[PDB]
Amino acid sequence: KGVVAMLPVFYRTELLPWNLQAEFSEEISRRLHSSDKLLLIKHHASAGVAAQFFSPTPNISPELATQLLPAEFVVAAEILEQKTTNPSISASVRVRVFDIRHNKVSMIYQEILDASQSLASGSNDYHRYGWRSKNFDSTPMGLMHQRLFREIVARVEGYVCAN
Ligand code: NA
Repeated sequence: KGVVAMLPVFYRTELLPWNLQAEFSEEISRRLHSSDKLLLIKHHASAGVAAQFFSPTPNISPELATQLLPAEFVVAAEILEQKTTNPSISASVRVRVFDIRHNKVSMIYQEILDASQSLASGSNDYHRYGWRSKNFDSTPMGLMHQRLFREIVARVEGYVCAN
């Protein structure tokens, strides 16, 4: 199994009763944990150590990655946007994976993944049916999120295991 560290999800910016970054961090973390392809470590990386992996052009010395050891790979997912507009709700995430083996830091995967769902597909009462509630996964946002989280982890698994 590839040994991975997940950074808190990055989101640069509210009518939602929960924090989108917190949902995305937990839901991706739960799926990397459940993956039998990936061993998800617990780390305590500082704000600045995590943040460097989200710089558009990263510059990360080996010294600046040691807080993520003993992971071999660092998963850095950024929410670029979640928006509405057959009006729909959509979200876009930039996924990066870095290889931090061998006292080096290299970005081995970068891709923008996205998902969209018709707002008519279910209820948009995100206070009655918000994240964690039973029926969130039946709302347009929850359906969209579920597919996106599944794709994010499938891609991470593929690129980690390829390497
Ligand atoms: Na796992």
